[PDB]
Amino acid sequence: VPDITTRKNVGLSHDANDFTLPQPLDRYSAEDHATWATLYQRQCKLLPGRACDEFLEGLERLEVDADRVPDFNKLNEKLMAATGWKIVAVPGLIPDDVFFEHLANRRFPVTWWLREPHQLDYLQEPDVFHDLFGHVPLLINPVFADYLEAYGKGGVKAKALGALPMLARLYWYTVEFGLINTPAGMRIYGAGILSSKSESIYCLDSASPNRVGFDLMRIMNTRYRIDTFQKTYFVIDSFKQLFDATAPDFAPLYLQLADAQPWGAGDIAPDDLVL
Ligand SMILES: [Fe+3]
Repeated sequence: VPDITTRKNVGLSHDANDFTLPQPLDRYSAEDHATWATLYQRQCKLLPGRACDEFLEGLERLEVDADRVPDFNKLNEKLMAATGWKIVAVPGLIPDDVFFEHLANRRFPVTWWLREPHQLDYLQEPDVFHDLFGHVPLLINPVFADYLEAYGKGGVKAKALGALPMLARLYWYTVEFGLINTPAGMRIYGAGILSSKSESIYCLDSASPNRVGFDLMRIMNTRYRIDTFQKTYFVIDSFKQLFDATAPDFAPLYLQLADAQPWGAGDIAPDDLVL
């Protein structure tokens, strides 16, 4: 049983070093554009009062197509002038070192293909709607864009054994599933939540999960689960705080956490500050 990444990339090559390729525009059907249109309108009706304001405005400022899979090159004209970043198409999942290298150079990899109609909510493997709709708009906030860039640079430098899981955890709990407390109430900045119907509602509506204040060392030592609703969400007060977190060189931090047993995705640590 071949995964969608394989079926979608048949007859398509990718750079051996950075896994990029020109966006294969001819490969989007009429149905894919309708699938995109459906995803897009469904999220936009859920996000008011949910997504943080920066996300909403980035969507507006970049003019992410509402009715068809965006043309990466066109979007880049705006994204580059506004933030200094560009998106590059990748075939699907790429190696971490290649991913860190892109972020370090203000390139955001985006899986080019779209989920098939039979699918629809945060399926196995991220796709263009998740990657583009969920990740790209926030780059409109210069501090969050600076955070991503610093995160990639730290990744390029990481050597210590155990560092990769720690950085995967940090990325997951901020970039993919992060929440942000605002004067108007708790909001969302995580891509894995913003491109998902179910997660968008759950992360702000459920009594079950823990909602914990951002804490760097705690996060890097916290497991996460892939196919279920998150059991813990980490909350930042501002993007600056997120950026400031990348200020220290992480080298000694990996060594400190290296032998620690990690927290379960559902645990509450002694030093947590919980909602
Ligand atoms: Fe993602």
